[PDB]
Amino acid sequence: PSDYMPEVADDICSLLSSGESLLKVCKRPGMPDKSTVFRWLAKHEDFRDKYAKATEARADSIFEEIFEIADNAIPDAAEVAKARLRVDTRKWALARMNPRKYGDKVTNELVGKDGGAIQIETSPMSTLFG
Amino acid sequence: PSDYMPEVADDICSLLSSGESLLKVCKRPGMPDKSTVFRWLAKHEDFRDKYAKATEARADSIFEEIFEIADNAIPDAAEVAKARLRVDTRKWALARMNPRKYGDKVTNELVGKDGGAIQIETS
Amino acid sequence: PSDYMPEVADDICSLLSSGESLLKVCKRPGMPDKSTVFRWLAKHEDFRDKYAKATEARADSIFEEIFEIADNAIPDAAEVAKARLRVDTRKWALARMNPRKYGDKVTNELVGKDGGAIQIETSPMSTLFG
Amino acid sequence: PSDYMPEVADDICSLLSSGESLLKVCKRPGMPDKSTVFRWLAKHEDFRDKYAKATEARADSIFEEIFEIADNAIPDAAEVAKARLRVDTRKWALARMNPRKYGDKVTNELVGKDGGAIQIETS
Amino acid sequence: PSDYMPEVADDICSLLSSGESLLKVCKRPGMPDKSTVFRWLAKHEDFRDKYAKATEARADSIFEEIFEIADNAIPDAAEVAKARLRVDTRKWALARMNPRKYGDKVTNELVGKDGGAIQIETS
Amino acid sequence: PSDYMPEVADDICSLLSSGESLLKVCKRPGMPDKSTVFRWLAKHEDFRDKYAKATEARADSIFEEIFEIADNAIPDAAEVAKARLRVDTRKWALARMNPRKYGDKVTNELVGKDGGAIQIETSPMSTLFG
Amino acid sequence: PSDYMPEVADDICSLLSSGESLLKVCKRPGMPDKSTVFRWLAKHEDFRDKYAKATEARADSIFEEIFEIADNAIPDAAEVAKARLRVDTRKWALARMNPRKYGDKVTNELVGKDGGAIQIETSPMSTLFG
Amino acid sequence: PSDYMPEVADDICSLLSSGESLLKVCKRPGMPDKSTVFRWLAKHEDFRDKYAKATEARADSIFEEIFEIADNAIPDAAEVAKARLRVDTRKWALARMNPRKYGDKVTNELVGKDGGAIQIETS
Repeated sequence: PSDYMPEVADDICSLLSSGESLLKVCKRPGMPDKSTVFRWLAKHEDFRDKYAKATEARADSIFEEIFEIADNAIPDAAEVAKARLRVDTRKWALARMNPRKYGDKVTNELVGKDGGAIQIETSPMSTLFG
Repeated sequence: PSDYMPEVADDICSLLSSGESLLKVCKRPGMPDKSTVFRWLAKHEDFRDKYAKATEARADSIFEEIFEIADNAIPDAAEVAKARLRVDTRKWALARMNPRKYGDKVTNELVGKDGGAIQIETS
Repeated sequence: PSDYMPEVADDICSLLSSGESLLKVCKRPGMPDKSTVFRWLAKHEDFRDKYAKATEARADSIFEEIFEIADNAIPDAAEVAKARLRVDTRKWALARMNPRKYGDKVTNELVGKDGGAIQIETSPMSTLFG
Repeated sequence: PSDYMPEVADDICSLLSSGESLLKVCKRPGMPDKSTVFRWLAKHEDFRDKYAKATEARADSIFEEIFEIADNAIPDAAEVAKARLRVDTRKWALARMNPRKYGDKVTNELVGKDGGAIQIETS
Repeated sequence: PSDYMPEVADDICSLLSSGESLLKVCKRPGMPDKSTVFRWLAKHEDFRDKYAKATEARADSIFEEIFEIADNAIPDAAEVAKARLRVDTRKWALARMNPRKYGDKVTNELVGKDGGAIQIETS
Repeated sequence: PSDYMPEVADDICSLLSSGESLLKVCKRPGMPDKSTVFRWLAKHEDFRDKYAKATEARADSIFEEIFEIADNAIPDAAEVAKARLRVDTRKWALARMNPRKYGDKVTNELVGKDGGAIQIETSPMSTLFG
Repeated sequence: PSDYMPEVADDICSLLSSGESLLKVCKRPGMPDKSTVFRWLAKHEDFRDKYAKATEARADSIFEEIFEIADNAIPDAAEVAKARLRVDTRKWALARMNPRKYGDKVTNELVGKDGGAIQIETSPMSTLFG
Repeated sequence: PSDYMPEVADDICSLLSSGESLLKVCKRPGMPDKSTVFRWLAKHEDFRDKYAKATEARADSIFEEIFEIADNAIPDAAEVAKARLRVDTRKWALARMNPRKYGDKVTNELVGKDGGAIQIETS
């Protein structure tokens, strides 16, 4: 399939929403190849918007998936290393798929010199940086 | 079972709050599947909330679980590596389940050049 | 035990204070299971407050414990890896139990361009971000 | 082929936007070599642009590729290490190809001493 | 021995200030156990202080200890891994025992877009 | 060659631009040694300026090179470790060669206490830090 | 030796200045033990001041030492791991000995939303945080 | 040779600027030892300067050296580990020899809650 086909695009969105990766989806019977999918995305805002929703759902599905990949790893050196790579890749991807939900979380307690107030001295510009 | 139904959603929340994973909960007869639970959440704001609170409850259980996974790890190379992966995955997840509680904690002492005041020039 | 029992809750607080993990405590003769303990916490502020104090004490006990886990590790590859995992888990947990005491500590010396003053240029909003 | 030529540059961009690496593109008959493509970019601002957009398109393809590299890794120690290197190199590159999209994501809750207000003294 | 007693607390502090760990100190006859020492600290502010200063003193001893652990490590794989764990645990602990002295040290050169001034818009 | 030779310097710039490292370039027939090259750089602004342009081009060439080093690694423990070291060294170097393009990229969502506004309390100086 | 002995303290400062660790110094013929040295430091400002200068010199000596430890490592798995531990320990220590010189160095290019200006909205306090 | 002497100090600087390490320089006949060179630096501000510039020059040589250490590493496990240590030690050192040039480089896009403006309340 090369021409944009909304029915097919909708199926792609459903499968992605469940956590399946695009390349895996594109290997299913009668699916377009990845390049085609990206071309459809480029030219059809309806698909782009639905794909965005699917990406968010995909992230939530994968968030559950990572526990399973770790917990069920075969206790063999190489298989555990592979499970780790699969989990690490998903962790990294999740933060990009939904930064607000899955990005890193830090609380910074900001203090100044010797645990007192933060000391700031303001001065006139001393060079032309404007 | 795909039609949104309170009570069932109230049941899921209770199951989660008691430490049970969403995966396992949805494997129970009569339970909506994973994708259905999400769809619900998305189209229902009252569920999004009650589920978020169960999520924090669940995180409190997982926090205690990591101690057990580490301490009871089988002292064989691959099993220790697996235990480490299980713990690392949980640590990462906890921060996302309750960021205020389980996020990273840093105290930054902010000083200026040579330990003097922070020097700022403004235009 | 399912109904809230203050005597039992007090014992839990004492054991936790000494550094024992909740799951370990809950395996002792006649203790409630972890789920039960969390339910008690949810519904009884007296217990929640005492549990909070115990958590702080638990953290101080574990802070001493980590040196022992490292120092006494059996010099065998897998046992050292296990000791490391046990220590790493405690280090991570301690920062969450008492962030002010056990969180990371950084001193940031803040300087500007070429080691001079920090250069700031303020402008009127150029878009509606209010 | 060293003289700057649009259309050819438009072709390169299309090839990139479809997932193909610059290396491979330049290995095609009639294609300028790597160094020539750059020289072009430098001395032509309209090309710098159209190529940057193809670069973002390419990054979107690579993003999906990392899932496959990880999931289909051969379960042998060296092959898993190689897969990890291929994935790590792509993750690092993606952040540079489209920083807004693939850069690191952090939420910093900024508080002051003991969780109170941030205390500042100014001269 | 559970009742708070100065002099004994003054003794503990001295023992700590000389490099001895709290664990070892409490293993001495007549010494309160670990939990008792804490309880004291909590309900006595004058002890919390004198103990904090001994803690900084102890950290200064541990700082020198890490050099020895590393340099004298037995050149066998597991023993080196153990030495590394002992050193890493001490490095982490030192930062918490005296944050001003043993915390991480970073100098951040703060600049704006393209190395120009930091651009701020305010409402 | 010890005396500054613009023809030779130009060749150095071309080779570097293509991604070759300076030490490798300096091992080619009739090239100056690295020390000589650095001396030329110190004393000739024409060369320094051209070398700066070459460094930027060198970085773009290496950015393509790293995929190849990873993808073509021999699946043998030591060779993969070597490929990793070669890639890691290039990644680190690229950020120094062109910081704006190849430095780390982070988006920081800045919030305050409990996810509300960032709370700032300003006070008069309480010590002489001016 | 238990009583403070300036001659001995001066020697300690010289040896430390050259890069030797305190515990190693204290194992030399006729040197005080580490505990004694720390007690002397606590009670004698003259020694404390000279020790501070020695610490700075010690750091500069170690900074040269780390290249040698790495470069001369025996190419055996365990010996290389030991060399790494020795170097890593020194790197960490150097930043504490002289934070200004040996601390981490970062240049942060600060930009705002979409690479434009940093957008700040100021509001009246909405809670009593003063 | 312990008495401060210009010309000799000018020679050291030249030796350093040409890539030679201080260790090696001081191993040359007639050269002051390591400790003497420092003492000089401390009690002479004009030397501190000329030496700092040689240090930056030296760093530029080491920068190129890391490429060679990595690329020419012997493909045996321990030798690759050693090469990695040699490279890592140099990377760390470079940042301290010339922080402006070889320090870490980060671009931080600073935004507020939900990607809106950064919200600040002041007292």
